[PDB]
Amino acid sequence: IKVGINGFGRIGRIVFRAAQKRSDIEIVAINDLLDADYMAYMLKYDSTHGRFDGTVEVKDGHLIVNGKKIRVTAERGPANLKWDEVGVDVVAEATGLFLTDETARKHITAGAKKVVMTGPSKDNTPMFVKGANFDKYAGQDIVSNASCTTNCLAPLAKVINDNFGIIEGLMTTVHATTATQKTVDGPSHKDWRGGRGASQNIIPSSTGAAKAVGKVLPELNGKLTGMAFRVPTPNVSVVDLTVRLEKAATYEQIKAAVKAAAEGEMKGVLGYTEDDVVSTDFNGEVCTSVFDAKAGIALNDNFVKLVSWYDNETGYSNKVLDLIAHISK
Amino acid sequence: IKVGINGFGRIGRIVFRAAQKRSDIEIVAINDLLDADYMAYMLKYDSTHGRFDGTVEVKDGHLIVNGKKIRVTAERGPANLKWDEVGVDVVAEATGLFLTDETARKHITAGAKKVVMTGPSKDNTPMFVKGANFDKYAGQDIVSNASCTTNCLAPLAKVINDNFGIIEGLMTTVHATTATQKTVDGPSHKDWRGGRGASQNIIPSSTGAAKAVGKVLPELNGKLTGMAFRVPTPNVSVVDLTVRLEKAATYEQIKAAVKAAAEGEMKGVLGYTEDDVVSTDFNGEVCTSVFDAKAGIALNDNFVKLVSWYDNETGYSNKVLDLIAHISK
Amino acid sequence: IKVGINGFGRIGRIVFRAAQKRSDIEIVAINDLLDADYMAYMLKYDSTHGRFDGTVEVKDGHLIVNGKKIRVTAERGPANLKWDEVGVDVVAEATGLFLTDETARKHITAGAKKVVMTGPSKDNTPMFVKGANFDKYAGQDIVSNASCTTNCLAPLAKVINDNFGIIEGLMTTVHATTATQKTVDGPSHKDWRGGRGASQNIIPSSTGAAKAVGKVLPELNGKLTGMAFRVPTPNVSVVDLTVRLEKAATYEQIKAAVKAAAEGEMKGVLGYTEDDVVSTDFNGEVCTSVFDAKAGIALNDNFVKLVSWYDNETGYSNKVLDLIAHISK
Amino acid sequence: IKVGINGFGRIGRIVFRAAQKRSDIEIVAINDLLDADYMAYMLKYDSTHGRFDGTVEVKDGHLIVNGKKIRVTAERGPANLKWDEVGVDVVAEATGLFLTDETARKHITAGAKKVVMTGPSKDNTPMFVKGANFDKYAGQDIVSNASCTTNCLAPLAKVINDNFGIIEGLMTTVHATTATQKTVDGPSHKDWRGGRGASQNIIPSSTGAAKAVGKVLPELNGKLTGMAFRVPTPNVSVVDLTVRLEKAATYEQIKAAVKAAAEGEMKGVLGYTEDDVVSTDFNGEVCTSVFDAKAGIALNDNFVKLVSWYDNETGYSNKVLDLIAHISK
Repeated sequence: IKVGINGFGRIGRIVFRAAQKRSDIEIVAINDLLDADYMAYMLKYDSTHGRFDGTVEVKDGHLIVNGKKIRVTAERGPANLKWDEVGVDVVAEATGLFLTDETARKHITAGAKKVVMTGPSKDNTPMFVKGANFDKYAGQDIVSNASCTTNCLAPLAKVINDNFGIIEGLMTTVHATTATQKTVDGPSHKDWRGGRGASQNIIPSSTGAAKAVGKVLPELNGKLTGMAFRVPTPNVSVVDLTVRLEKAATYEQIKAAVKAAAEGEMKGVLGYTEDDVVSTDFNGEVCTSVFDAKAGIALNDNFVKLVSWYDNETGYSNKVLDLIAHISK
Repeated sequence: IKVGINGFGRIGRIVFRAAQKRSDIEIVAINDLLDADYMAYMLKYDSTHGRFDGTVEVKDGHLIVNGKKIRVTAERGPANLKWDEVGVDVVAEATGLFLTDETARKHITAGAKKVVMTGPSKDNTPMFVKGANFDKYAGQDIVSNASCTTNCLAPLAKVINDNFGIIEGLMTTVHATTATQKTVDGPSHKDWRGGRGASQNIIPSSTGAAKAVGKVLPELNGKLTGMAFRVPTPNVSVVDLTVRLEKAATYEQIKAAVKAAAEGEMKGVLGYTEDDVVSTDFNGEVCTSVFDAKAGIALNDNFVKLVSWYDNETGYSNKVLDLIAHISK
Repeated sequence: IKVGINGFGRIGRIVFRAAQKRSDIEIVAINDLLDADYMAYMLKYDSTHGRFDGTVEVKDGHLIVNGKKIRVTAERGPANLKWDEVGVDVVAEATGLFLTDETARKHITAGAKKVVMTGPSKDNTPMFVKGANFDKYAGQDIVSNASCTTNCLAPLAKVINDNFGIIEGLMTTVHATTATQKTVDGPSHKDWRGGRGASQNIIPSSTGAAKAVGKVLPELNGKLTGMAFRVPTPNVSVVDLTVRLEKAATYEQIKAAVKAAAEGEMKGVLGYTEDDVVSTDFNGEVCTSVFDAKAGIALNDNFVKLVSWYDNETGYSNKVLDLIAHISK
Repeated sequence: IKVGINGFGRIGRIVFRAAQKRSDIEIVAINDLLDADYMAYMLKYDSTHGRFDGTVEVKDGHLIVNGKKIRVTAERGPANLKWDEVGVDVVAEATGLFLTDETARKHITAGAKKVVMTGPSKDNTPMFVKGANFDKYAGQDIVSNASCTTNCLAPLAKVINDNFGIIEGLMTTVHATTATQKTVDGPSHKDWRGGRGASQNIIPSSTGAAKAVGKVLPELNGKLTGMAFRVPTPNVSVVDLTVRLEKAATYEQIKAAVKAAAEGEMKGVLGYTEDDVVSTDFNGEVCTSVFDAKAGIALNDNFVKLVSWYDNETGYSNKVLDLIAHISK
């Protein structure tokens, strides 16, 4: 599978890094508004993920990564990208600018066969989350991989709902700082809290991840909503899910049910630990949802708070590639 | 009212600072294992609360704060403190070492009339929280002011339970870093997570504040439990309370009920805002519980998540003085 | 003196705050690309400087601060500002966009008499630094107040050079995070280091402050150069000046010389301490240069390293107002 | 070579981790005041260095790391350690408690042949720094590896002094937070600045590393002194060396001289880069001194400021093992 990346931001770069360790996917082209030498620097050095484990060199305005040449472009309009030349099958839409059908379809008019959006859709483009509803993919040519937080919540919510039935749930994610935030108090006209200094503050934030679960798991439609707190850590976030269960279930039953999925049909997607973990212990986590057995607490058999960690860059990026491979089957 | 402080830590120092702005309470003596010149330095400069707004000088091994002399001691055993000489009525027990009756009663054998513990009791010493059960004080000579988090949760929980009836509740506090934590990964044998580097990590932590509410509000006994996440901020924390209500209540009804208490019988204890606040906006907050109207969210009329901020040093310290004045009436 | 502010960023906002405490300067108009209600929010709440100590209300698209009305505008081109109507004498150019003569002169064509740039000039507009060369102002109608770091270095360098003669000097400033930096690794095409996550990194950075001293103190022209390290603190920076002296001088002679200037002709500009200060102890410092007596060290009588703190927002902003008042004499 | 570690702190743990990747050194025993299961947890998870790349299991109160058994002890007095049983040749003294001859010689009375202190000596025990004076080791049975900062400064200083002659030098290290510091303002009676909150502050600090260079490089005795600034980063520090050269030398000559040593006789000790690096780019750096070519600046041919990075844990730990192997030749 030959794939091109549009947007070499946080997600595009780690999608690129993760794709190197895969045998079924080849990155052949990248498009961003930055020169290739700068793109090389951003790939070689990363304050969160360490130095690139490979070779990066610039030759004639293009990138040579581990011997393979990657066509570099800097086109602003996605109709122009000429995806035909390097022969790309799927395009990873990681700019955040093109989250509709008409936006991303310009990739298909430019020669790509299918595209995966590295963010939640803004129209009705179908969203797919591994562990949740990958098995419901119906050959659509443009898909969304939802968001970091949905990829953490949905697999956990599916296991809980399938074994015990979620009547209703309220969610809080304690989220690491992201590129949208400011170093000091600065302008953020659509989200006033979000403009305050990120390193000084716990910042409440809205989120649609809890309701978006209703789209990937229609059973839970209208039963979850939530919010977020942004805190001054560079990476790794944690979901705090408070749910009511129709079927009584002790905490040990919940642990066993999650551990079973983590070792079975959801291996590599849902993780499970009983160790004294903290957030940095998941820097690099490929699982999109690691259940923290000892951090959760139950008030009784039908009212429980469940905790699950996610590397909001590494897990999401690896599942973007899983979605790319899945829609290419 | 003449008061002595034992333990010049974070809480003892800000209890001292807040007492300066009061007309009914006079700090006359301090006891800690540190020299008086060092105690002066820790009072003059504070990375969180800024420079002391007053004069501090050391004369003959004692402190002269705003002209008044304060007797400085360095006795390890509380029987020795000779509280008689400077004539102290109430002693603020801020070391954390003496949270029983037999521990703190050595202050009373040393000449003090009553003592207030600046932390949750470990035996059955009664706890009192302003807004919750100050009106139930029955002349006891040794009392506890509970904890920072209880002082935030209990006034909010009382308003919600009195107007709508809490069936059950699960609580998460996103807590600022405290003195118990480590700068880098270091030994913490009773709490392994708590020893991990505080500036790098979201650290899950246990808490008894949600169950302790059942002690100050016996109606809620057995209906709340919770947990905590420690995050790399220096001060100010936030409570996230997910509750089921027996009586249906829209979010606007909850806002109006909390705002009414904040402007009425709980003025100065419970606060209320609809602004786009972040945590630093409450650095120095005297209210022990500031309801964040826009950060909270309701799934339906009986299942809601409520958010309330607290300066875990300033609010708690001011209410320690309120408890000292209350038990002296 | 009636003054208008263009650009309500970090510097414009704290220039506004500091002007409130002055009897000779009245802010009558503000111009920024933000709505007035948002500008009110950014004035009321500040993660570094706390809540505004006054009243802010929005009435008919304008700001009412402490009873006084302030004309709010949102004009992108400075020719349009119509400074005549509210009758402004001096304009504080705090956008950073207009650091030439032709740029800022559009303020004078718009009705203002003089303008002060809140940043170093890019052409040959004269720069003035209090303690350095305010006494050399020659009635020019457009001036620059240099930069935060120059306002710290120049008064210290003048005292050292006047008493002992600086042969040569190398400077390092350990600088707090600023609005130009990123929360996580992100694009910064003109300064690749500057785009790396600010909270995770010590970031080396270029600086022209050491050479710019040669402009405000022509004696030191060509004798100083330097560099910077950006570190994850929100405010307050520190200059580390390594100099060779022609005249031998013990460290105690240097302390006495700096203390003399701090208590004499440079009172309120240059500060002096021998206390165990850290950076937060200067959050709010009005002095642009506080000599740290105990942090400095001498190798011998002619080779010494001198340390001086500055609040890169508060000191600079207060001296912008001092320059405004000085050019209005 | 069989080696035992005393003290499983930051340095002891990373000495252990680095020793795993070596063929000449085998860790056979560890001694600390912590249970073996806790020691396992501290080895498996590290907020700065990630998860251990190997297997850790506890069997009968001992550690099994990568199949090999390691004898765990918890003896407070080093005479008791019975180093004979597991047959250890060299002991790494990483507690910081035993930095004299009489202190550490109890390891030799306990069966060890030689000991290496993972810190600067407090008596006259010889210090050795790779790149500086490893070739001057004279068969002594107890040695010190100096400090993190000396291991960065000395190799750089040797190259500069050997090629150009250092007349005099002043040094500043911008140092990451260490275990000695506090999360919030707390007691530190021997260093008042050092007790202030580490995440909020730039903290000036004393250092003996610049003078200690005179011990490992007797030519530079009395020609260097310095200071430090502690900043809120978890790991990696940087040396800023301002020197006068007797022999004129352009900056490009200095770059070429350092690059030559980094590629020649000091390969693996002294590193060299011209890239736009920041501190996280050296998390895991094995070189004890990486010259930052573009961060340094020269005022003229005889007065220059040189910048060099070091991972204060990883570089130092790897050279502790190099010293252990060197004294075993």
